[PDB]
Amino acid sequence: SAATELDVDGVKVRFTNPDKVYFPKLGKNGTKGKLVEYYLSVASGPMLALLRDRPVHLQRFPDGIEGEEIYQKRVPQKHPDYLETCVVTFPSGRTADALKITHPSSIIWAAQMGTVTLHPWQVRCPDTEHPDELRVDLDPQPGTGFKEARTVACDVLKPLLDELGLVGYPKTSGGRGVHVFLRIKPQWDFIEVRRAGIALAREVERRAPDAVTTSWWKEERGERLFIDYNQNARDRTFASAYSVRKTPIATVSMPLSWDELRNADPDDYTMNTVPDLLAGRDDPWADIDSVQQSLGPLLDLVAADEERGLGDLPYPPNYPKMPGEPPR
DNA sequence: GCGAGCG
DNA sequence: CGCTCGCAACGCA
DNA sequence: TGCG
Ligand SMILES: O=C1C=CN([C@@H]2O[C@H](COP(=O)(O)OP(=O)(O)OP(=O)(O)O)C[C@H]2O)C(O)N1
Ligand SMILES: [Mg+2]
Ligand SMILES: [Mn+2]
Ligand SMILES: [Mn+2]
Repeated sequence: SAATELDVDGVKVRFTNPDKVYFPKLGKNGTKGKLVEYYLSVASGPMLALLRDRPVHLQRFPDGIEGEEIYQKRVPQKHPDYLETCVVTFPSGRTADALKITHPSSIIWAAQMGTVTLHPWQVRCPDTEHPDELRVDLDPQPGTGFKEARTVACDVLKPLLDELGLVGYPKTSGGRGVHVFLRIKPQWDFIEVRRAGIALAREVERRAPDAVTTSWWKEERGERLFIDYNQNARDRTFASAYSVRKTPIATVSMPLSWDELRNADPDDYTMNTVPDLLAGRDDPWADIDSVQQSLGPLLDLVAADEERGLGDLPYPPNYPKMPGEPPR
């Protein structure tokens, strides 16, 4: 049929192909229209607050998740008037205009473009040199899974954050692991925030060394949860809160309370189930913006590691370097 | 999914 | 016109 | 010249 128009909180968004299948395993429950309806359910409320003012990359499947994948950082030169952008700087020093999430219409436009997963930077525009978010990525290695991740998050990481006077917010990744966010004052750069995250990861590890590893080299990790400290680098992003994932059942990265995480199963949260699960339930991340935390406690961990003779760790193998940057 | 470049 | 082609920043095997 |  011809295209239709969605009125998204006052902004008109062109919408096509509602019945195109994106998730074959789900049949009629895996159409592009189902995906747009899910995003309409979350983009005005809890998802928008967590994405607000952030530049994002888009992981697009215009022909569904078994077709071509388009990972897109730059915004197309020609695009609707209602989309806003902001300037990000990549590890090489190149800059680009990235889509900035300012209104539910930009999430719905992304969905119309086939975006399954949104990937926000850890900064807010326009101060895109200073993260306001430290990310902890609990990544089960072969032989481990979500049970290990939720156990380590609840029993090791959360009590450590309590001891440090820090508050963190957990979500399922929608894969096998767990993400934990700390809102921080935007007072430190990517290098400093990443060092803080390395010191946090090393402290989690030394509290549960049989369950946790920070080893960059895979042959040393074993059947343990890896804390991927490099996710705090520049141009390293995360699937956003409330993003659908490229899994056969369209799982969703789901914010939880710490109490819920203890017994959670990530397959419970999909683009088909999440809206009904939010109804009547307090947003567990309602307070994330209420306290702009200092990195101070984690930078103390950094200095203590330096006294142990432990400094920086390798960046990812593909990681660029800026002409003036320090040892990668 | 869509615009730019081609023939 | 219809049709194909980018859409990732990057170091490496 | 691809891999991911
Ligand atoms: O080259 C890349 C490739 C992925 N990136 C981002 O990082 C995450 C990678 O997530 P990952 O930990 O590898 O796996 P998950 O999707 O989080 O599921 P999991 O819990 O099973 O690990 C996805 C993107 O937002 C990135 O920033 N740069
Ligand atoms: Mg917007
Ligand atoms: Mn992960
Ligand atoms: Mn990871």
